[PDB]
Amino acid sequence: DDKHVLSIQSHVTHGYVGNKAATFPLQLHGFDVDAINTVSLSNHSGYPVIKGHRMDLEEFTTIMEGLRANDFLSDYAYVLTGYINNRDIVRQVAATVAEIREARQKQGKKDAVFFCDPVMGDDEEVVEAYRELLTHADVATPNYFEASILSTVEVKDLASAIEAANWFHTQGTPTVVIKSFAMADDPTHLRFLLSCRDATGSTKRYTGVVPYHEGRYTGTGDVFAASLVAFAHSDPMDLAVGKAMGVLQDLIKATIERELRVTSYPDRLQHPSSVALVTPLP
Amino acid sequence: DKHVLSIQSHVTHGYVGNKAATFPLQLHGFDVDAINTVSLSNHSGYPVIKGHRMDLEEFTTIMEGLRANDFLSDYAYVLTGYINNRDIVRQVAATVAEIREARQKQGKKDAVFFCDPVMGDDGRLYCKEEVVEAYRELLTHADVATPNYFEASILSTVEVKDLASAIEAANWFHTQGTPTVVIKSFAMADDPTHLRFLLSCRDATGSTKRYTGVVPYHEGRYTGTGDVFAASLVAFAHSDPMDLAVGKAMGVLQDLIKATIERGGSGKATLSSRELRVTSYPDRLQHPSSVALVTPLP
Ligand SMILES: Nc1ncnc2c1ncn2[C@@H]1O[C@H](COP(=O)(O)OP(=O)(O)O)[C@@H](O)[C@H]1O
Ligand SMILES: Nc1ncnc2c1ncn2[C@@H]1O[C@H](COP(=O)(O)OP(=O)(O)O)[C@@H](O)[C@H]1O
Ligand SMILES: [Ca+2]
Ligand SMILES: [Ca+2]
Ligand SMILES: [Ca+2]
Ligand SMILES: [Ca+2]
Ligand SMILES: [Ca+2]
Ligand SMILES: [Ca+2]
Ligand SMILES: [Cl-]
Repeated sequence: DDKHVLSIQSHVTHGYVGNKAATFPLQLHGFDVDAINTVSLSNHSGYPVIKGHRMDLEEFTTIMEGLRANDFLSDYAYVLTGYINNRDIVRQVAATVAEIREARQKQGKKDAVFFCDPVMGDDEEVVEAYRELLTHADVATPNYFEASILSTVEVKDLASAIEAANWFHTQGTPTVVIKSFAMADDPTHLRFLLSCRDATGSTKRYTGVVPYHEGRYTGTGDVFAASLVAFAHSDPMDLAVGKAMGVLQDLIKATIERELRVTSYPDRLQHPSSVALVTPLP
Repeated sequence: DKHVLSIQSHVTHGYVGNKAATFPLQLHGFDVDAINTVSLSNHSGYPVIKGHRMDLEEFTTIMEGLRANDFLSDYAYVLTGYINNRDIVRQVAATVAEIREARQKQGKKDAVFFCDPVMGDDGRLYCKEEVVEAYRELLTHADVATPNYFEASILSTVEVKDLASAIEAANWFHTQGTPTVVIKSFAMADDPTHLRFLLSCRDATGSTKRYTGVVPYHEGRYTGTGDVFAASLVAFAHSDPMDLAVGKAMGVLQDLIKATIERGGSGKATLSSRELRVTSYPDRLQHPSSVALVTPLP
């Protein structure tokens, strides 16, 4: 079964970021999540003290040698990358995706879908390493900050979100979600953009909004991208984005009743009540 | 108080250790704080096994982060599995004692420490022989232990081959200072279609309550079965008496192994095919289609 994801993200012992945010949602949707933990930390960088291990290039290549030797690389219908924060591993991830595409092609499986979440910040070696890696991505899910530093466009509205996304397409990513940005002219909403470049050279663009909740939520992007992989498996990307927005709105609203209790409403991870309208742009 | 500190292996491919334990505990509504003792490509059954192993310094470094952030009083359960590093196995007793003091300081009930002495299977030790003695020393401080028949045999020095020898091995654990022991499976000479298990509970009077039951035997070597079993045991023992928790965990394992077979993971299939289908039936991890009888012995 091609519900098999290689997830190259952070591990934390306490709290829900990276593979701790992504794994439970995807497993609940029936995906096998094969995680490579780029770091193994006590907690996310919110808490006063962070301790633990950071993968180097040699550790990443050693793990790859085990996967390659046991003939697993053809298993990965999906590659999902998040937190890496290491120029040499970001570069090596491109080789890993190319090796997975090759192995799947030779076994006549459907081409892998590489979802690249370019995790860098919010609110240069690594920025440039993501500009190269994104030349081989199928889907990118930048926050507004990552989209701004990668494209060099300040994402502050729909016009500037479109310019940023056009940069991604020219770089070679066909499908972009800028997950949220604030609007001076609409203070109670966050807007998202789904941009799809065809092949024809043409772009289909889709937009919509979610309520802007007061406060700062950790792991939101991480749950979002994992949810997007789950829904986009069987739903067109526009409806996949709507469902994924619906899941985050359920989780944020539940917290309101900073850490997302990702494991607390399994029902809502699979079938949210919030589903965001995702409407084609003319 | 549905928070677990789980000290186990991480594998990228397949279902053993923390990956196998975390999904069921999450479905049962537990927060699983996982310390990954190793980060490997796959379990040891495969021809090639690659990745990183913690040393004592890496383990104490994580513990410092959990301490500094005041997380230790959160842990109502500690569950240890694959460690296979004498120094880290030795350090578990101090970790548990530190969690116990932190809980008392916050007016919380005592933690329950579940020690799965993960050392090997099928007559084969995974790593160095010095790990055996380290587990004898840690088990004195365990509330609950869940050896396979191989682990029960090398720890106690008794070949666990039947009910009589399982009971002798279990008595060794009680003498060592482990009050509650599950020897998860062993052979019945007179019944090759079932596996027998033992639950032994030492009080206090110094009296022992013993229970036994059987599960259907499936022809084939499955791995990760003990890991799902101990995760299920923690989950059900939170709100059931230990004997019923054992029967529910045995029922979880029966559904999970039948699902593995149904999806092609027969005796003769590849190691990859025989990997447990942990994500196939989430409902059956919480609510197994059967519950094994756990019946008192004389
Ligand atoms: N304050 C907020 N109010 C409402 N939804 C939010 C808020 N912050 C995040 N989200 C939701 O979470 C998703 C991902 O969060 P975002 O901040 O875009 O990414 P990241 O967490 O990677 O910085 C958004 O698409 C949106 O659905
Ligand atoms: N081949 C099998 N047939 C039936 N049940 C099995 C089989 N292998 C494992 N089990 C189930 O899995 C549980 C734990 O597996 P066991 O082999 O005893 O532990 P471990 O995985 O630690 O070696 C058993 O108690 C039993 O319920
Ligand atoms: Ca954000
Ligand atoms: Ca993010
Ligand atoms: Ca076994
Ligand atoms: Ca004791
Ligand atoms: Ca075991
Ligand atoms: Ca009960
Ligand atoms: Cl706008």
